[PDB]
Amino acid sequence: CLESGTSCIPGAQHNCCSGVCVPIVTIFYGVCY
Repeated sequence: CLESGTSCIPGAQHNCCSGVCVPIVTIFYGVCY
């Protein structure tokens, strides 16, 4: 899983450990919470 601070794509497969993807740039690019 993508750990806290690892980048994810909101709306896409955000395999974050918390599952939470925080949109940083926009809802198109973010980081795992």
